[PDB]
Amino acid sequence: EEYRAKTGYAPYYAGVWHSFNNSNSLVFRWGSASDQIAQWPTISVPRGELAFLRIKDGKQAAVGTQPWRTMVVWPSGHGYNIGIPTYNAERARQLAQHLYGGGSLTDEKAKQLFVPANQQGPGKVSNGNPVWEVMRAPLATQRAHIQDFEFIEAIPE
Amino acid sequence: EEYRAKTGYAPYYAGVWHSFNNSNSLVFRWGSASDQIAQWPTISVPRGELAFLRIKDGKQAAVGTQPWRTMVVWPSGHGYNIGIPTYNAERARQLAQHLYGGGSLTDEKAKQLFVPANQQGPGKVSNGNPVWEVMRAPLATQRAHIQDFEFIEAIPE
Amino acid sequence: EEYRAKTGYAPYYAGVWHSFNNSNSLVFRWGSASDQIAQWPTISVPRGELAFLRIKDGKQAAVGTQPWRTMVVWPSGHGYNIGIPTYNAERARQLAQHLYGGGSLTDEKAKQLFVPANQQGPGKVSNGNPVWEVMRAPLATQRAHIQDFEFIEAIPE
Amino acid sequence: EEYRAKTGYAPYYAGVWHSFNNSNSLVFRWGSASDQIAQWPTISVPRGELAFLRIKDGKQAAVGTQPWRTMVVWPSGHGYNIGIPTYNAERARQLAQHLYGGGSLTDEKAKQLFVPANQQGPGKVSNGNPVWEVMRAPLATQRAHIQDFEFIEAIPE
Repeated sequence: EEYRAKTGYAPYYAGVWHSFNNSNSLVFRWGSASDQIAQWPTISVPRGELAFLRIKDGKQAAVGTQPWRTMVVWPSGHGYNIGIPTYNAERARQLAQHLYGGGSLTDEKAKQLFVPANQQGPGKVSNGNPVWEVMRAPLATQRAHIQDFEFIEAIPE
Repeated sequence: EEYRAKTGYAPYYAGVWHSFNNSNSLVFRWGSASDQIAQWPTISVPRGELAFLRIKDGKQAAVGTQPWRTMVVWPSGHGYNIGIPTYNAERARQLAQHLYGGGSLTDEKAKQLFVPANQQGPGKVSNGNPVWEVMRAPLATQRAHIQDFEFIEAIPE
Repeated sequence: EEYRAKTGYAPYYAGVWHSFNNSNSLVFRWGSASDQIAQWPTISVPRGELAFLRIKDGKQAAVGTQPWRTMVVWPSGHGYNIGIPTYNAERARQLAQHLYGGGSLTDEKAKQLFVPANQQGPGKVSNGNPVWEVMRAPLATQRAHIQDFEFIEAIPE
Repeated sequence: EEYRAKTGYAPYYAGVWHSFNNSNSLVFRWGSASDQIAQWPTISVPRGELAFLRIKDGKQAAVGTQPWRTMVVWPSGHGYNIGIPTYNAERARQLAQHLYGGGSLTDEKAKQLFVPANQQGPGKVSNGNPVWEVMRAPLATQRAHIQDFEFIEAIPE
C-alpha cells in the first residue's frame, strides 16, 4: 500500500557492509558509519506466494551505476530486514523465488543475484523516502511432511 | 513394538485390486471378494523421518514368486492404510522415501517400486498375523515456507 | 481489490440450504432450485490474520429483514466457498475469528453467529454482482508443535 | 531405548543455575563450576505427543531431599537441552504437557512445576550415567492455521 523504509532510515544509498556477503555486494545504507544499515518493514506474505519491490518513480531512486529501481527485502540476521537492490525486476523475482523458496542469503545462487560492490558508483541517495510497489506472485511450493501421513499441501504456480 | 495387521485382516496374501494402480500391482488382501483389502495401523512418524516394515520371521510371510518380507504401508484413499509389498528392503526404503518425501501412490516413481501383478504366483497367505519390525530412518527434509519470513526447518539426513 | 461472487453466481439472495446448518441459517443463493448456492473466491489469508467482507455500497446488497452488508466466506464442505451473511461487522469479525482460529461451521459458537432463517424476509437479490471490501485484521495465534522442540511461532494480536 | 545424559555429562546432581529461573529451581549439573550443566539428547517427538523421563532404577538416581527419579528435558536457551527434575511422574507429565503444548520455561505454570532450590539437600550425584525410560503419551493438540483455509489438524488425546 505505502511500502517504504522504516521512518528515519532514509534517504539511503546502495553501499557495502561487512555483515552482508563480506562487503562484496550492494545493500541500502542510511549513513556511512558503523552499521548504519537501512531497515525495512516485513511484507505480509502467505505460504505459496513471494514478494519483491519496484519503485513507483525511478527518478526518486538511489543511484549507483544505474537507478536502483528494484530490490528484495530479507532478514539480515541482525534483528531487522535489509534492502538488497537488483539490476532489474527479473533478477529481483529470481532472488525472491530463491529466498521465499527456502534459500539463504549465503547460498551461491543468492550471491550471484546480488549487485556487486563495483557498481556502487557515486553512491547517490534516494529522494527522501519514496514509495515502492509491492510486487506479488504465486510461488510453486512442494508438499511438506508434518506427522504420520499429514502434509501441508503443494501450491502450484 | 508389535506391528501387524489390524485384527481380523489376517491371514492375508499379496494380490491385486482395481483401486490400487488399476490391478497392476500387488497389495495385501484378506480375502478374494469385493474390496477385502487388509488394513494396517498408522505408524507414528515425526517430520524428518520415514518408516517401512520388515517381517521378523520370513517363514511366516505371505508367498508369491517369493516370500513377501518387506513392505510400505500408506493410505489407500479409501479410509484405511494398505500394505504394499516390495521385492526387498532397498526398494521398500526407496518407496518410503518417495511417499514420506511428499509423493503419491499414483506417481510413476512410486508405481515403478511396486511389485507387478505377474509376481502373484500362488498367492499364498501369511501364517496368521505375524509381527513386522518397524524400520526407521532419517529422511532429508527441506525448509517449508509458513508465513512472511517464517519457515519450518530443514532436517539433514 | 475487486471481491465479488464468482462469475454467474449473481444476483444472489440470502436464503436457506439443507446442507448449511440444516436449513436453519441464511446463506447466499443464486437460484431457488437444487443446490443453486452462490460460490465465492478464496481470499489469500496468511497465518496470523483473518478476513471478512463488507459491501462497498449497501444499496446494492441483497435484502432480507435488512440489507446484508457484511458476511464471512468459508468452505461449504461441498467443493466451493459459501457466503454467510451476518447482522453487522462485529458479528462478521467474531465469526471470522472463530473460523480462521480453527473452528468449524458446525460448532455452536459459529451457529450462534449466523443469521437465522426467519430473517429471510422477502429474499431480495443483490443489484448485479457488487464489489465487497476485504476487511483484514491481525488474529491472535498460538504456538503450534511441529516436531521435537520445533514450533511455528505465536502471533500476537 | 537407552536414554541417558550425553557422554561425559555424568555423574550429575540436582543443583541450581543463574540461567535457569534465576537459581530458584533444581537442574542437573555435572560439576560445581561455571555453567557445568548436564546436557541431554533430543527425544524424537512427533506432533500430537509428549515425552518425559522416569529412571529405570531409582537406586541409581541423583539424590536431594529425595531420589530424583522423574524429569523433563527441554532446551536451555543456551544451545543444549537441560534436565529438570520433578517430584514425581504426575508433575513431570504436567510439565511436559505445558512445554510440548507450546509453553515456555519462564511461564509461571512451568515455574510452579519445577523443584525449588531448597530441596537440593546434600546434592548427591547419580550412580554413573543411568538409563531412563522414555515415557510417551498422546497430547491433545489444536488445529493450526497455515494459509487461506488450510490447517494442520487437531489431534485428540
